[PDB]
Amino acid sequence: TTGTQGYTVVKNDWKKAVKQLQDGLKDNSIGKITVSFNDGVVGEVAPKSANKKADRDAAAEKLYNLVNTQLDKLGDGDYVDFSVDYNLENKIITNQADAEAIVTKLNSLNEKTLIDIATKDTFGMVSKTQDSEGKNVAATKALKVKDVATFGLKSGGSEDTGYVVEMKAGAVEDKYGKVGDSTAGIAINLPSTGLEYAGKGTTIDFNKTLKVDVTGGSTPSAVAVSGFVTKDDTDLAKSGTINVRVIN
Repeated sequence: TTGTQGYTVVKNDWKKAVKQLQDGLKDNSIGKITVSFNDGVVGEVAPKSANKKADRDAAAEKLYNLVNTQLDKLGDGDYVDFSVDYNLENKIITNQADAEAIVTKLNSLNEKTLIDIATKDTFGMVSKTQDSEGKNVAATKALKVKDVATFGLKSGGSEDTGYVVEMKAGAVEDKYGKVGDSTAGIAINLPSTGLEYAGKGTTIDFNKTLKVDVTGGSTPSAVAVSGFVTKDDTDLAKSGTINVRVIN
């Protein structure tokens, strides 16, 4: 069947499996777990309201007690099935600290140079106001990360709802060109998408994030700086249902 993900783990390793089905509830990736004994359904676990930390925690602890004992002495040739309905798009960052750390990692890129001050031979940042002769002038500063964007938590984040890391485009007057050139430099396209990071089973790819892209090679036509670019955490499909069977 299209989209069946199977996992099967040993009795001696259940403590950790349940743990991580718990964290999946607590961080909001798991919407529902149907649990079965050999294999007649015993019950379903789910937060009564999913936008609430208390409920997610209650649901996790509910999952423990439900299977705690049955697995603790899982008979020979027996099993407990977890039909895990999940959607990684709902996964959230639960503690502010973990969000703040991402912000600070971003701020640790602030002084990084994206594009050099222009020369007469080499494209770079030129001022936006041409000299008296109508020729571009070098800029006062290089284009640095901190000129392109500012970093922080989106307002109104909570343990309930999750914390979001946000970048706000800066404003750049300076342009992209060669010093001494008659033609005005071109404007830097700043990040206008990828402005937020909320987890969602991804992580920020810092090789592709806040990256400059110049197009046109010998004859530049556009310059852009990317916002957040992320990569997936696992090989898991983004949403669906995995069966996790526990046997001995």
